Amino acid sequence: LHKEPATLIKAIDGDTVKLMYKGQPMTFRLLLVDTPEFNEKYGPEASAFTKGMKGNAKKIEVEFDKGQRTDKYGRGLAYIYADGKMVNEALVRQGLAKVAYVYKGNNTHEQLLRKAEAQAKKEKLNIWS
Ligand SMILES: Cc1cn([C@H]2C[C@H](OP(=O)(O)O)[C@@H](COP(=O)(O)O)O2)c(=O)[nH]c1=O
Ligand SMILES: [Ca+2]
Repeated sequence: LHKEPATLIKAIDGDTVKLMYKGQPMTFRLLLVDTPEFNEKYGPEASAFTKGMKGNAKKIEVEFDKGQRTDKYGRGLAYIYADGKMVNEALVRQGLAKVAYVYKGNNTHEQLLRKAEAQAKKEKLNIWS
């Protein structure tokens, strides 16, 4: 896999971000993760965590996996990095998302994320509390 530049337009919630990608606006849904909806426990927390990338980071990059690049809603499907840190991984590590939506073909970072989830679970963090 390879990382490509993009520009943050708006972080929407915990696992959805709108980016300018090759000059066109696209809503990206983060691969392999599920944050609570905003109306559920830890939804607001995950939303603020991801939103914080606007203030807390400088360089945003997208990395597609080897399978489908768009979902049936027209959203991009990718791993998103902020100053080199994977947002997907960070959300799972903090117990703000669960590993989810795992499809063969788009699961390159599955084991990486499951490691993060196991730590967050052991610590009884947030979702796991
Ligand atoms: C992360 C991911 C989500 N999705 C789709 C399936 C879910 O739609 P359905 O329930 O209609 O199948 C939806 C979950 O998105 P949200 O978690 O953003 O609501 O996104 C994919 O199709 N592939 C993916 O890799
Ligand atoms: Ca969600």
